[PDB]
Amino acid sequence: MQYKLILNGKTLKGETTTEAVDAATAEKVFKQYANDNGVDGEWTYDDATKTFTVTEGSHHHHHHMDVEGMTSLKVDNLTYRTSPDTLRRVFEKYGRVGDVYIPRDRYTKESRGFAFVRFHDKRDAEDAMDAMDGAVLDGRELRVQMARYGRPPDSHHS
Repeated sequence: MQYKLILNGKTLKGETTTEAVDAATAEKVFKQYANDNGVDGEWTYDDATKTFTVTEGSHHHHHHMDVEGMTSLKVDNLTYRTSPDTLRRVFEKYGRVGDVYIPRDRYTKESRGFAFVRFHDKRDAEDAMDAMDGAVLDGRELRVQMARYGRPPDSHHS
């Protein structure tokens, strides 16, 4: 039986198989592989796919002085060729983004170029706002700053 080991480790994330005569035999070889590489994840075996999953996220609970989340980011100098999916795809790399609001203003087709992106927590936004201030989505480095505005009035309707 060729068992698949799902390396969901902090060190690695890969897949491997061994021709094992038994699940107990397979898990040993997987344990060797995991232990040698340096992943100590929650051993969970799935019979359906015959896979051994070691889930190792490693977050702990010692680090947390955070307060408020759902921070919005402000991207400016934004190109009008930018689609909402575009920023969402980029920003989600820097942090856990929930949704993005790239306004589609047809009143000023060339005046204000801005968009908003809404992240999980400030922790996610910090990496994003700092990084993407100077990020090129196509032919423009976006002006990404932290937009901690309280209550979007949305009164920008011409």
